[PDB]
Amino acid sequence: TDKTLQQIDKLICSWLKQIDNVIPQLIMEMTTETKRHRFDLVTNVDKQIQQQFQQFLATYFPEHQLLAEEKSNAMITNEINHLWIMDPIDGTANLVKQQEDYCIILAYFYEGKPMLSYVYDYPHKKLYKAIRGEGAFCNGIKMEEPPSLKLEDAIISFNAQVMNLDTVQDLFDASFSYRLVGACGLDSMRVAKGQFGAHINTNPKPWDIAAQFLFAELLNLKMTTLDGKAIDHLKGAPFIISNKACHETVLKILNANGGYQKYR
Amino acid sequence: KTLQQIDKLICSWLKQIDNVIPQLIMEMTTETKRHRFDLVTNVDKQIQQQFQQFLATYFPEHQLLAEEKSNAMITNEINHLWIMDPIDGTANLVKQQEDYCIILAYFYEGKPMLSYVYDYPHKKLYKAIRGEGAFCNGIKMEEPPSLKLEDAIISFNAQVMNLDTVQDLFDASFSYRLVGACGLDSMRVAKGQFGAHINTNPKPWDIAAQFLFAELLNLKMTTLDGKAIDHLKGAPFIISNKACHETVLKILNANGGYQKYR
Ligand SMILES: [Mg+2]
Ligand SMILES: [Mg+2]
Ligand SMILES: [Mg+2]
Ligand SMILES: [Mg+2]
Repeated sequence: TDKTLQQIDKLICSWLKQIDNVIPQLIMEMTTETKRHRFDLVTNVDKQIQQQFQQFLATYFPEHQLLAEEKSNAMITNEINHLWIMDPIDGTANLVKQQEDYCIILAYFYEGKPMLSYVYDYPHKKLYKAIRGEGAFCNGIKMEEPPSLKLEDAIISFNAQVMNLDTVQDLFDASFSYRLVGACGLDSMRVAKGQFGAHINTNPKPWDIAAQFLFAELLNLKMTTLDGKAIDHLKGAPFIISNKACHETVLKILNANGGYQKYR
Repeated sequence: KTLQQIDKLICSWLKQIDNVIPQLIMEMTTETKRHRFDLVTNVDKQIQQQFQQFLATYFPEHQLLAEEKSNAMITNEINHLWIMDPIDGTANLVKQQEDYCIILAYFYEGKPMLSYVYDYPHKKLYKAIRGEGAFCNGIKMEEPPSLKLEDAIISFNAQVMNLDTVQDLFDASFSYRLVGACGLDSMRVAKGQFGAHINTNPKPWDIAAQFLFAELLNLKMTTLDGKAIDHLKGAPFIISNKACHETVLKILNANGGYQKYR
């Protein structure tokens, strides 16, 4: 019967907050599998959260389609009216090794435009949300655009194991310091908060970055491919989320000297 | 008995500190010490002076070795010694207002007796009490499960080591993270979240609490040559799960070592 964004937001926040009741059990009985190789992990926590959201969607928004990490998405196209992108646990490695520093990522796109976004830092019970027209919130405290941050004054975050070492060194020298949380959504939220200058992921999936688009728009962040272009939310791309004042400097470092790949 | 009596007093000082810290941050002021990356705030200075007055008041004979103070004096052989990092992770305080802590450790005749790592932004107090155990907000911490390096996340500062040995560490461990406060990176080792934390040039206050936690939870805490660390002075150091300590040290010292060669 046609809902407002706030009615949809109310349903989602409510389903997210009631996953607090479900997760301690999943964790107590955690089981791990591998996908691409031995370190590419998936657990019963990832699988249950995803399938519960599937079931939520069947039951509230049955027209709506789901693009999500732990299933095939062959059926998802260019011309989808109502689309949810989900990472049921972003930072699975941190879930398994630490039970901390992981989140649930959700993002709703209406005829391809980001309308609702969610990053649930469950270990710390901090629900980041973005709502087109209302703004961005952490547990309902409203977020505002961070202070300008030049790279020399700012902490940066990226996976240093996946890049050419010279370019890792150049990023070290040009920033104030380096930090890594190890969940794309959480390291992104440190940028949104203004705690990090920038977060780079040179090969994310759609679900690792899906919520961040609307955060970047509402809080005046740069979120681009490492070529400085728009990212297709339906497909990967190498990406940066950054404060406005250090975006260009970071991209120029990444692309210098033949670029950031190990073989250049 | 006496450790619990002193412990109750530290715990309630640290409790009152929650009420002080918002005020200090309200009027936060920042300066640099050694260079542009070496920060000190009034949060650091005031937390320190207040512990100092606490000690003046209750334990006049006890000495204090603390970051924001000259520590000429101090010797050699002192009976009651406190080592204090008033804010460990000042860079995180200033840049992030998160992932910083207070480190306090009490040595009786040179032997660790009480130790505190207060993660003030999460209001989590890790404490250790000789004869009683280690605790997080009152719940007992247990020895963590064995972690071989290849199964362990490790934490260290990659910017102060040559990049060959950084790569060797990356290739040998499960993965790499950094919290960026010695106290908190160390607690993750104590909790079994990390296999090991390295700091290649810590001050005495950056690692002072950690001795007792390592002792009581069966961690290894040594110099990077595997020797005992003198708590009165820094040394390059590692705190480690007992099952990945040798492997880390071996990598760190292999191939002519971890220092920068350019
Ligand atoms: Mg995964
Ligand atoms: Mg995931
Ligand atoms: Mg300092
Ligand atoms: Mg300090």
